[PDB]
Amino acid sequence: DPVFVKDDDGYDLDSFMIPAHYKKYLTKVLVPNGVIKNRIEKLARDVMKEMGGHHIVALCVLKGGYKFFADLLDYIKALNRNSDRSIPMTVDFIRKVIGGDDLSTLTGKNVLIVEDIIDTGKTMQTLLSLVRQYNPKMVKVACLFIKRTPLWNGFKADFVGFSIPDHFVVGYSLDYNEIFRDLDHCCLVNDEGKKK
Amino acid sequence: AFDPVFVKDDDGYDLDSFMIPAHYKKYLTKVLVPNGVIKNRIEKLARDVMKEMGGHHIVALCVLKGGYKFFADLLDYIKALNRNSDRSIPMTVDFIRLKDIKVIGGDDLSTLTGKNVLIVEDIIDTGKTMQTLLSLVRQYNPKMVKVACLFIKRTPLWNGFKADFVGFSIPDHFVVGYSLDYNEIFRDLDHCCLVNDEGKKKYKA
Repeated sequence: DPVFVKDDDGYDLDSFMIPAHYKKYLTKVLVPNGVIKNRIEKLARDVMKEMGGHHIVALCVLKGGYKFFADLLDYIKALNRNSDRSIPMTVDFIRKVIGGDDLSTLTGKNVLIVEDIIDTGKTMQTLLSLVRQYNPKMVKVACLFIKRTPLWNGFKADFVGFSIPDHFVVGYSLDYNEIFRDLDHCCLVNDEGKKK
Repeated sequence: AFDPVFVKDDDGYDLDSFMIPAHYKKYLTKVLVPNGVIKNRIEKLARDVMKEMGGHHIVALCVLKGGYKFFADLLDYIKALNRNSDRSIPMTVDFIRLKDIKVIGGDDLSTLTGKNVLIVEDIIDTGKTMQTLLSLVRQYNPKMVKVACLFIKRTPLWNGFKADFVGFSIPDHFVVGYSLDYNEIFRDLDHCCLVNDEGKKKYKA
């Protein structure tokens, strides 16, 4: 079960380390880097408890969100090397696979579809359908954030970090732009910053 | 800017949200503040400290109440900033115990004159200790006296003392984890948590 970030839940800009020039473009901090890190650690723990019995192949959906992947994989790897028996762990990236083809390599394996933010479910549901055609041992979906969109027209994921309100978020590496490249915390944007 | 992060009475996280050793969960109800938020805040407090006192010799007076995790962390962040600045300043560490009152280290209250002294404590509840120390340090005319603290509890027993650099404002519930002493029973606990009636029963004596 995800961490529930309430609508008006959040933090002041001066509460944590944020570079001075970004402050002009931000409303508040939703989730600090440290909470993200801590939650990703548990997600990784949850993944290994459920999938760690067999070869895991992580499929990262490239949306311009490298930071979550890096941290998630790191904790997965750390748990893999700290467990008594080591397990094969393959990581591929989807745009079509960058690795990658054929997807026949997915058969008999434990597949983890990794997305950093789920908005509608569309992108995920397509891959869920796609990978199931290749008969994997199991399919699970990992995600840092799910936006509580009223228009949530999809599924509930297996491993989810935070449940957040349907606002535009930047920081960490969530924003596809490289304009908040130095912002480590998940922050929602004001009117001046949403330009863009 | 210096205002502490407010942790509302009903704020917190489920015990399954983060990584907690399985045996501890019996004695806990909720996570109040996760290790990562604590660290993030401490980092800001260090910047704050340095913004105000980084101009001259800092003596950090650490008040002996159980562990020293907070002191060590705060100072490590401060030390990092002191290396990466144009003019590095001297820094001294001293431990202090209330009774009354004697300084453990190279300094004495009397040798604090002309220095930026930072009084560091884990948690302020009543505010009595800090006020006493503030008055003790001020007698020896230091360049400045500032008070840094990780937590402040909201209690009607609070004396009105306002510390300079406080991390979190927390409810009047007894908390364990991170640096908070529980007679070292929650020594492998990284997150600040609330103890249940069963856990409080396990503390005695």
